Amino acid sequence: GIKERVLRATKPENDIQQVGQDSIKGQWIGEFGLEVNHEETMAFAGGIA
Amino acid sequence: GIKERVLRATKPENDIQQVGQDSIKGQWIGEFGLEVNHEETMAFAGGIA
Repeated sequence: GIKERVLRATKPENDIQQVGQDSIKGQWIGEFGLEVNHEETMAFAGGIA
Repeated sequence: GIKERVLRATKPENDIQQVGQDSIKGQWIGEFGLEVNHEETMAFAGGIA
């Protein structure tokens, strides 16, 4: 009952520093979300055990 | 007795203008320093001679 919905997969991106700057910049970016079908067949617990 | 220590050699760097600007920009860049070994064998003079 759990699936992952992906709009943009995770990928690297490089050379995103300001123009003329003597630096190196990079990042990872993605866009995606979660779907849960039937919540009555699942449970969550807190406290020891 | 004179030596030059180079960390980054001098080179031209290109494409450093603002994004979308109808112009071309580039610069000379480098990084280094100076080393002197035996200063007793050297002299400097000030005045007319």
